[PDB]
Amino acid sequence: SFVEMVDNLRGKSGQGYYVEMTVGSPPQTLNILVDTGSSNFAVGAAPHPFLHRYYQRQLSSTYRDLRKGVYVPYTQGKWEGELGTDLVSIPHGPNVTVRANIAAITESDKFFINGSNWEGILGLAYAEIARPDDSLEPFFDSLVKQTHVPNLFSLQLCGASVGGSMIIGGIDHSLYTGSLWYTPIRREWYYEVIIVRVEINGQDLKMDCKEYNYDKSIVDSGTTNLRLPKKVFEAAVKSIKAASSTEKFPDGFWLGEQLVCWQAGTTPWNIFPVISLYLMGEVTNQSFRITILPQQYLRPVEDVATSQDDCYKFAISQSSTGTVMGAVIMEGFYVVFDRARKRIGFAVSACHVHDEFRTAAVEGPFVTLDMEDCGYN
Ligand SMILES: CC(C)c1cccc(CNC[C@@H](O)[C@@H]2C[C@H](C)CCOCCCCNc3cc(cc(Cl)n3)C(=O)N2)c1
Repeated sequence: SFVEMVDNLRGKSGQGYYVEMTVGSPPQTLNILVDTGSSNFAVGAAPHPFLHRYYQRQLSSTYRDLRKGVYVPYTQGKWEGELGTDLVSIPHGPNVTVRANIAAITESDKFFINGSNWEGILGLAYAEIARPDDSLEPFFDSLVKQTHVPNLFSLQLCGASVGGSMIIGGIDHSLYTGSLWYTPIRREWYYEVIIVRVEINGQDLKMDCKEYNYDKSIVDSGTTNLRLPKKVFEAAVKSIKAASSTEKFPDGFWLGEQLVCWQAGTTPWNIFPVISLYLMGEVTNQSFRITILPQQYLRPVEDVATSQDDCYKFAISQSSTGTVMGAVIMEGFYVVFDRARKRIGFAVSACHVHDEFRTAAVEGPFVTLDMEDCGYN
């Protein structure tokens, strides 16, 4: 019954992927951003200039007030609101209805996006990072507790407006090719993983692998960019600068601010390197790698001039809170969040990015000694 969920995601570039849901009785239809980087289910519940619609608790006969406030500060954006429960369904999802915790957003700051077409957020990570605390059961835990939906979901995020699939409860084999490669979920809070090696155009960055995971590495469909700890970001930009020194770019481009353009169809993809991230595998001393094309980390953006140029932003940026494998990394891969078996799977997506001479790949096995040393403590 998974075919009913294929292509159930839509989005705008840089603005998240959303799935259609209903809350309340009678059902109120809302678009909900799918966010593996957080754990609160929250919806616009009061007028906002960027909300086309919002949750009206007054109109739902199944709404229950929890008489408790809540606020969530993200890296970018925050909101506050009132906790409650209500019945929730996913029209292009499993055929079930769950009573779920819902944060009714009454105020927000740089959270909703002008013309994004989504009105709420589905935090898919674990209770340990839920606000106000881990006693607020996340939506997916409630779904698994109340239905027969198996305890896993998979995300196929497709590139450049954008679409994809969230397979709730399983793996749809028509969405990927090759083998799935699995990395352990290190700890059930974020979807935390361990990066054991980084190569750019086949050359090892040769850093202490702890640097790659300082102070954590997470898989986050709710963050656009690949975000790297300061030391790793600097090594990577230096290497990417050198590989592309044929041309020169404003250094504000390398900070993710200034866009760069080329005459339509003449983007010099060949001068940008591929990035390989090696992940801890399932067996002793075994890892695997995912390879990222420049078409993923050069995110296309609208032309700032009166031309029909191809314009892009550098979609790698610096982090102070660990590595973030964001949507730009996930695009072109089929990513299986196998919560039941505490692992995350990667495979080449059916909607993989296309270079002329190169290909995004998931490859293994590799031998990597001392992988446990790569985790930060
Ligand atoms: C709530 C707790 C657990 C917490 C605190 C800090 C970090 C995390 C890790 N996940 C962050 C993720 O949930 C959070 C969700 C957004 C607010 C969802 C709406 O935006 C989508 C369009 C912008 C995409 N681009 C983007 C997003 C974000 C940071 C950066 Cl630099 N770019 C970011 O902040 N996205 C989690």
